[PDB]
Amino acid sequence: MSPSDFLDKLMGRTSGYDARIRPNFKGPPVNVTCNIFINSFGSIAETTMDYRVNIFLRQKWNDPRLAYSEYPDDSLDLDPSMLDSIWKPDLFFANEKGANFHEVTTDNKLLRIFKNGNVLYSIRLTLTLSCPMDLKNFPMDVQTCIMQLESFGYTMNDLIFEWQDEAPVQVAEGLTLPQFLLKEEKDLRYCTKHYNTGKFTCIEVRFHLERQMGYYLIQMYIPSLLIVILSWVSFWINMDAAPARVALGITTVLTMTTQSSGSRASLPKVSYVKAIDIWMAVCLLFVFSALLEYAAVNFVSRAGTKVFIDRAKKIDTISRACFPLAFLIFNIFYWVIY
Amino acid sequence: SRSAPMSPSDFLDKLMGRTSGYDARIRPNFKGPPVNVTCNIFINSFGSIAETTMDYRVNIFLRQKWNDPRLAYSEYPDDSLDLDPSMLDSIWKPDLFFANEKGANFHEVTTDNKLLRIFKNGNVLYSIRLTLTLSCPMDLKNFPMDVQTCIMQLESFGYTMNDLIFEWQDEAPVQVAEGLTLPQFLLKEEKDLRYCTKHYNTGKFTCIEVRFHLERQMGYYLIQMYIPSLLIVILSWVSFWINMDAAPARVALGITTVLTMTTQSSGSRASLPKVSYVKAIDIWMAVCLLFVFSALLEYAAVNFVSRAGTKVFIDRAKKIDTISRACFPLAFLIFNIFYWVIY
Amino acid sequence: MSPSDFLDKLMGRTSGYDARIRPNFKGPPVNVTCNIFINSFGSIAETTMDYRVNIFLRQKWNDPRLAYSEYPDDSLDLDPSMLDSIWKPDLFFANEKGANFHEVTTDNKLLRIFKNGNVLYSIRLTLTLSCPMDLKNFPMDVQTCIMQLESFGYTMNDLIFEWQDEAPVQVAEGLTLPQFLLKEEKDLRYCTKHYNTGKFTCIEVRFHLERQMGYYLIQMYIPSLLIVILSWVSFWINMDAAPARVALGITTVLTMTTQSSGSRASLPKVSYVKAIDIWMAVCLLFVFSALLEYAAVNFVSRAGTKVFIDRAKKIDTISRACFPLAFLIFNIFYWVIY
Amino acid sequence: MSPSDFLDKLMGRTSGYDARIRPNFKGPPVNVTCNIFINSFGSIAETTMDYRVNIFLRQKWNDPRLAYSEYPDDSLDLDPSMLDSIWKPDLFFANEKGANFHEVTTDNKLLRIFKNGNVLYSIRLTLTLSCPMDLKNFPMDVQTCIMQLESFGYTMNDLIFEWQDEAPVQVAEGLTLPQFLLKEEKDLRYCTKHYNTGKFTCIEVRFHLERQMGYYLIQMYIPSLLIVILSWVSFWINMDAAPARVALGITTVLTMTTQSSGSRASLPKVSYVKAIDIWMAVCLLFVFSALLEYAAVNFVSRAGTKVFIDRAKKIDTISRACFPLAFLIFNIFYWVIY
Amino acid sequence: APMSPSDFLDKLMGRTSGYDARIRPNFKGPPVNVTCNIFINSFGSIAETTMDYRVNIFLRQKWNDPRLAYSEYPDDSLDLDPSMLDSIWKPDLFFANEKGANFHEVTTDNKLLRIFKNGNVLYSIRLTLTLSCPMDLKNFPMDVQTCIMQLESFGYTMNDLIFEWQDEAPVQVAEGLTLPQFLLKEEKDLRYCTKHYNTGKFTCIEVRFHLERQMGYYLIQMYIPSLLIVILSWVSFWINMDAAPARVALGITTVLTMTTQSSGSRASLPKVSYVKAIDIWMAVCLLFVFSALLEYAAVNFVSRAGTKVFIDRAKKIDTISRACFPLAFLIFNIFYWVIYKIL
Ligand SMILES: C[C@H]1[C@H]2C(=O)N(C)c3ccncc3[C@H]2CN1S(=O)(=O)c1ccc2c(c1)OCO2
Ligand SMILES: C[C@H]1[C@H]2C(=O)N(C)c3ccncc3[C@H]2CN1S(=O)(=O)c1ccc2c(c1)OCO2
Ligand SMILES: C[C@H]1[C@H]2C(=O)N(C)c3ccncc3[C@H]2CN1S(=O)(=O)c1ccc2c(c1)OCO2
Ligand SMILES: C[C@H]1[C@H]2C(=O)N(C)c3ccncc3[C@H]2CN1S(=O)(=O)c1ccc2c(c1)OCO2
Ligand SMILES: C[C@H]1[C@H]2C(=O)N(C)c3ccncc3[C@H]2CN1S(=O)(=O)c1ccc2c(c1)OCO2
Ligand SMILES: *[C@@H]1O[C@H](CO)[C@@H](O)[C@H](O)[C@H]1NC(C)=O
Ligand SMILES: [Zn+2]
Ligand SMILES: [Zn+2]
Ligand SMILES: [Zn+2]
Ligand SMILES: [Zn+2]
Ligand SMILES: [Zn+2]
Repeated sequence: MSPSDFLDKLMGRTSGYDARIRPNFKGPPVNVTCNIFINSFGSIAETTMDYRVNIFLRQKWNDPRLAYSEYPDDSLDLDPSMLDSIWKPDLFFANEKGANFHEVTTDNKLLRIFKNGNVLYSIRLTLTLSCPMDLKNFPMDVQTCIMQLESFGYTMNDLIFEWQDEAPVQVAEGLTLPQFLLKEEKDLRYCTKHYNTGKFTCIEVRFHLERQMGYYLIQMYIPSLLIVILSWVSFWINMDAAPARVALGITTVLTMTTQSSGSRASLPKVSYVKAIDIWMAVCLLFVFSALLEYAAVNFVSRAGTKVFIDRAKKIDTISRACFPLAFLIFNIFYWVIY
Repeated sequence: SRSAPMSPSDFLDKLMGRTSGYDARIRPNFKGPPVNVTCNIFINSFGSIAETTMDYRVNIFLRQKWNDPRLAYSEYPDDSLDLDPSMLDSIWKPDLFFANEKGANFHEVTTDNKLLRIFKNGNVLYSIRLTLTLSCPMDLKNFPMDVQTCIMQLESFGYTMNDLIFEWQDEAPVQVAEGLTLPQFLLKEEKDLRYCTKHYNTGKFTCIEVRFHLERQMGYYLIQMYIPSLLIVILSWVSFWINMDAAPARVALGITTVLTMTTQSSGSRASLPKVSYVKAIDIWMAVCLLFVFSALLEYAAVNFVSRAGTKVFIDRAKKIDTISRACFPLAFLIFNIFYWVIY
Repeated sequence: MSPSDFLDKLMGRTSGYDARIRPNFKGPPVNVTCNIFINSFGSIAETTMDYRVNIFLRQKWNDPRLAYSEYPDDSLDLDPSMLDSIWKPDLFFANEKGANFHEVTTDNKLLRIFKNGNVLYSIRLTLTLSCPMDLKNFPMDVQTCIMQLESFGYTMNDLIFEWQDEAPVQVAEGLTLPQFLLKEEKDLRYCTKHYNTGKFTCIEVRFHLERQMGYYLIQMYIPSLLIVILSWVSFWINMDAAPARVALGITTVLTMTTQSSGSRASLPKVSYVKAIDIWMAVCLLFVFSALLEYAAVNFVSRAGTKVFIDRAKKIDTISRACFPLAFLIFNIFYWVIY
Repeated sequence: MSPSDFLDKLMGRTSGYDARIRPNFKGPPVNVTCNIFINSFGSIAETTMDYRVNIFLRQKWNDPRLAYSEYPDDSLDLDPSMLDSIWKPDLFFANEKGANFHEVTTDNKLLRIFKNGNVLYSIRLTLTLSCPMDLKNFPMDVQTCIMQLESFGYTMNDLIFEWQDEAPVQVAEGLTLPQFLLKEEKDLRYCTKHYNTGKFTCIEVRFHLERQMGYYLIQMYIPSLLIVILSWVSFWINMDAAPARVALGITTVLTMTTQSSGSRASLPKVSYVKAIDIWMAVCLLFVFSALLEYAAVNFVSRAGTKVFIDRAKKIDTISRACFPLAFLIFNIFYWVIY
Repeated sequence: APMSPSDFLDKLMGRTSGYDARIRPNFKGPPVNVTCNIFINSFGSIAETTMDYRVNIFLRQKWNDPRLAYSEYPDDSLDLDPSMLDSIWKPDLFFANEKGANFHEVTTDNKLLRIFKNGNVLYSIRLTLTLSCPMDLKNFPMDVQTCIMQLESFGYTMNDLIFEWQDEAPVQVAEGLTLPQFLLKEEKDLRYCTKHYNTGKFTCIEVRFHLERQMGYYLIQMYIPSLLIVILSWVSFWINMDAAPARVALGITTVLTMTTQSSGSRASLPKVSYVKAIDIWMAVCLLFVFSALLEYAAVNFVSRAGTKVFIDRAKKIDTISRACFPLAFLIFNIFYWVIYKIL
């Protein structure tokens, strides 16, 4: 039988096929088995609280109307134009903020039918998905970004989604993220929705994204240690040199306030304390105390008498050992906690 | 003799297709009273609240319900039928648009995110997923302790009040997805519903409205704005414990604190529209500018009265600092009592 | 007569209507009467020199072919799908940089026909329109933004536009702009174009936008007075304290240069002097002179002799009264001029 | 003859017209005569190295099939819907980075046919065109931005483009650019392309854009003179005041480094020396030398002896006349060169 | 007389032709061999942050369709109107690493269709593609990147459809095409990327461009203005030791400038969590400036008492540091530049 004629009798003019009617229409729900191949994964944005992904979305279901016997082939690879002629699930991504198909140089779609009327339908999609983030432990945080596959119009009695048993979520080889590590384990679960319009099938995959620490040492943690260590050189400087010790005390405090506000500059304006906020606040005290240390040294040494110049002397020889020690004690706590 | 039921293909053809004689260019009860459309929205997502562009984004399911006697059926016992959304093009449906929408789009991946359900008696349920960007004019007088009312107007474009009328559902008109959070605001449980009925030179058009109340969260602004400003004001005070002879130290300390406080002040408006009125944060930064600027003028006085090295004036200058060490922290504490209690 | 049949005889299959032919085709030009309702007005950008608007564009003309007698109704509200079946003007916005229709949840269009064949056609549009700006007096400037309604293909002998006599441009109640005031008076005029392709109808509406001064006091003028007043505290400071007076003189000059460049930072790079440039330049002199004042005080007082220390003393006691006075004299001039 | 019937017989059902076949199909190439009206000209971006333009693109050619005798009119203004029914050139802009048609409120298109079968076809387009820039002399530079009109599918034997003899490129009256001057002279030339697919017609127009100098005096050149003049006030300051002269020397150098990096901040990261880079580098030396001048004054005056204090004195009295003179000598050279 | 074009197209691929574009050439036979070549019209928007790059190309595909062979004209080939492309079968080539792509439709579809006597097809289409290009920034800004471009079939397995590059001149680049940040190396690697998914084995061919980053900007913007801050730190040693505020201020300002200089060098880059060549330089430049201040901490501390022995002991340090630091920094640059230019 010619392909042209075969398609016409299976789903075309002479077929009597109606794509407005689901498989097993009077019967039980259609079982759609999903699996995704992740071609690309990125644009993870804390500010807009979302992430971008390029996938092949594979759907599999049975349509008895599409079973065939005219060829011995186990399956037939059909031109995707025929996808408009057949029924197919109305899968949408519940947490999608934006999405598009791919049409260059032709519709990036795949349609394969099997002797027994099983269908394989792969489509390439780019999705931007919302990923609400808890930044409590930033930048030693770990985020769980999700992806929900849902039916828009079919209730649970007509259409049901399910993940493949074997290898539901595959990721392209050598796929890397510059800020995060994509953990091998993906959680799969049901998100089944109940609205006033009914109960709708929904299945979910959770990606775990562990943020890489390295950049923040280079950009945030090391250049702050360097400002705290700079505040300590004041104690080896002569007490008579007020402008020098004060200027050194001021500059370190103002650098540490811009350093502090600059650490939140690529983040959403969440109204809770983050792990980086703690560090910058504690680093603000250790620098701000260094100036108050000189306020004390300058004030007790007002009169030039030997008793007070040596009393003021005592403070610096203690502070030279106390602050580096106290800061070392703080880092022991801080890093071990996180 | 219980014969087989009518095929769906044939049934759709007789109800709204070729053989039906249905005309979607004609409303239900066309010569009669207006069509009553009952609306309800499910808020899937709520965000991108922008002070600068004075708007906000939302992803919703917009449910519309009305009666079309033409679509009543008796061929199946089912209370309702879930139809393929392709059939939405074949039937009449309201021309609802969002009056305050700055941008809007449908969702087509992986298919049109639409729902069509018809009932025995010809009632229709029509749900469509939409992303809308809606204008929300903001009063920033009390920023950042402000509370905004963002609205959403559902309106007919072509049907006057005698042909088409909108109305909110009595039970649960506006539902919000579970665990939906906004990082900057709290979305208040109470939503006001009201009529926005428009009169233009083209006629009187139905319009119904929902008002969301968004209370801004204070926390970030303590961390970013209020605490780092207290810290600059407290820094200005360490000048008074410093020896009066050290002019460059006290002056530098006085200058640096004033310039930090001007960049601090301009940086607080940097993510806001250029409104031409005084905000609550402008007050705080202006008062914080005085308490730091006065600290330098305090030393101008100490340096000036102590010109000659005589005991009488060095002690006179001494008097000022021992007063200022207690006065400014006290005066600033008195200001915060007022400021915070007012807002 | 049934509506279905009536539409079919007026503009459909059996009608013989041809939308490729204008009304009164062999006769005089079609008179299109325009009016706009401004739903929204904003995104006024100095940098890109344009502004955004959301309008209902109402067009009215007569089509004798669409006259009817089958119903007593003065007019009929038709489904907008019928707009494709009828002729209608080819109005475009000559100064539009971008524009779009509105399709959610259906085409935001209105079609109303009258017994005598008059048509009312309202369409919702979002337009971004170019508005060239003169920034000479910024930020005490006032801009005139325009909007040109023009025919693309019809010459003046076939199609003519005209504003409504009564209430051509309506604005939504309580519509506010945060940076400007939209003046009640709108100028209407003809922009009739002559190209090598012919003479084409064009009508224009000019909006007057007066910029609100308030922000610029808060952000620009007050924080500059504050830097000029800071430069003056140098004169009450002891002349022996060189580092203090110099540092105070320097910091005020550098703050005043960043203050000056920061005032143009949200503007296009026009190559002419603006009113804010004058103020920042004069404010730069009054601060820069304060440092040159100390250069003089430090230089004439080189030797510690009584004659020169008192000579240097003379300068500051003059400068303490002269600069505040001279600056007050400048503001009298400056503000009264603008 | 009725218009409806006339269009049917000329290009419609009964016409036998086939728009897949060019005019004079077995004969010589079709001569398309182009001319553009520039409605708008802007968004000239150094960073992305391109510019935006809104034009009416007029094309003229002869189609013997479209000649008519049924009306006395020299030409007929047809509804643009008829453009789909007729053959027309496949002109594209070879250097277009993005482009769009205009559809509000209808397709901004014009179709006019003449007795002898000549066609006039005007279409409104917005084009973003690439304009590679030489920034050697920035900001006293002059750029040549081009626009190439090319056929995509027709080789030179089937289709040839050519500019109008009279007035090929017209510009709207009072069209201004805030950063540049658009020079009256436009060069026209042939860009005829040879690819492995064949030899394709291409014609070009070159615009000359001379950058306006004014902004850069206000923003860049004057505020740098002001920092260089500030460095010179150090020489009138007492040599004993080390912190004052040093602070004044430092602040001027750091301001001059941010001033230098801030001058390239709106430019692409080209790897060659620009005219503004020279000026900022020379301005960096004259300020940096002023501090090295004090290093010398402070170092030779170590011991308080009269011989060295006067030796150090000598340097400043020379530097007070030398640097302003040397800088004046530099500007003579610099400005006269450019 | 010859056959009319209208009739000829109708018999070859139109109504009367019986052609079915849903069936590939040699459908029951071996795979279709598609020979690709690209002309690069433009190459740019290379972004480190988003880790991708833009390109405008003519994508030429060549294959044989026996159904399209003709004898009615002597012409070796026929240039057909691209509307006829919808009437014929053609490969489903897509760019595997494309992040975004579009066709060009102004003023008409930028497409080319040419058929030959023997049924060979030439099909050129203009495309703009944004392609992902993962970058290794270890040696930035003396780095060299390899950006790729993968041509792949979406639906045809290797037994039905195979891609292959042209032997002669597969990738042509427009004359005088320049990139402002990089040099595009003449040598392009071609290779096979043949993919195996759970849906099957799909043809894929690849071209690798080599982009060498130009050094010049970074001298002007990054390396020279940092040498200038390190040289500024050295003028402290020629300054009198008694002038504490001057030497300290000079020591501080240089350190803070060098921290903003350091953070500003990463400001146009993605937040990679590894050490780059510019990070090394800024860190070493931070030490040479930070040591200069610690040098004065030592000079100020050993000279506490005004005695001749210690003032001369402190004196010794500066006369060593005046020769040591410029020497030590020169020794560092010898190492640094030779490492990143002798490798
Ligand atoms: C056959 C369809 C649908 C329909 O159009 N009709 C006329 C009937 C008739 C009798 N009983 C049920 C129906 C519905 C349900 N079936 S369906 O299960 O194939 C179907 C088809 C399309 C759907 C849908 C359900 O929900 C979302 O869109
Ligand atoms: C039946 C329609 C509309 C129409 O087309 N015709 C021919 C008539 C005839 C007689 N009387 C009224 C009409 C109008 C009104 N009706 S309608 O109520 O169904 C209708 C239909 C569509 C509409 C509309 C009103 O306003 C918005 O767009
Ligand atoms: C009847 C139309 C137009 C046309 O298409 N034809 C065939 C003829 C035939 C005879 N005489 C004139 C015409 C022209 C002019 N008229 S029209 O005035 O209705 C018209 C119709 C469409 C137009 C237009 C003018 O300007 C551009 O778009
Ligand atoms: C007549 C067309 C084109 C064609 O379709 N056929 C069938 C033939 C037949 C015989 N000889 C030549 C052709 C070609 C050439 N002509 S054409 O010159 O009008 C033409 C038409 C369209 C074209 C084109 C050339 O190149 C670009 O796209
Ligand atoms: C002829 C097509 C396709 C088809 O539609 N039918 C009906 C049959 C019948 C018998 N054997 C195979 C087929 C398949 C395969 N062939 S095809 O090689 O021309 C083809 C055509 C289109 C394709 C495709 C393969 O891969 C996906 O897109
Ligand atoms: C769907 O199919 C899987 C096997 O493919 C089966 O295990 C599962 O139970 C099915 N679910 C339903 C509701 O039929
Ligand atoms: Zn897990
Ligand atoms: Zn309320
Ligand atoms: Zn006026
Ligand atoms: Zn020239
Ligand atoms: Zn190679």
